[PDB]
Amino acid sequence: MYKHTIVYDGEVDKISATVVGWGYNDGKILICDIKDYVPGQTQNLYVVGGGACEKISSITKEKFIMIKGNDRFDTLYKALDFINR
Amino acid sequence: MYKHTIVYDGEVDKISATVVGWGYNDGKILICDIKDYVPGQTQNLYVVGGGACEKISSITKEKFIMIKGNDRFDTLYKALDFINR
Repeated sequence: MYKHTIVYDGEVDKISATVVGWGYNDGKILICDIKDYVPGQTQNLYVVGGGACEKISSITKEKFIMIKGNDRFDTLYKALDFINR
Repeated sequence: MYKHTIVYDGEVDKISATVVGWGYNDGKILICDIKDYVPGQTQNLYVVGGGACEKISSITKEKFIMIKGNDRFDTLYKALDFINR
């Protein structure tokens, strides 16, 4: 169903998650809160921000890439770095 | 009356406008689409993105600061720079 799914927890980390999705235009992408994440329907899973990174392993067995800093700003810079922007 | 109002045009410049809002916790803040902007109820006006920056002068006669780059990423970095992050 999706090529890239980017998960976050909360309206702050949503920003960073959204910017990670700005790095991809090669397929269908889903940006969604961890509380709405449905496992098993994505090729790639990216988890953004500390909150989502602590909860994700209890929600899915899929492999994933973590994008996380110490605060909302650091996370945002790491997101930008991850997509080479 | 709002201490800070941040205006944007569209869901992409919304993201940078949200980031500018992360820089302010000293007062009441409105983040809103340029279509919904109501002049005369803010101490500080900040206009995010090329879209809003072209429409705003025909909507209000208030002074404002422009936060805009050539693409969405440039706009986002300028948002971060505007709040010293």
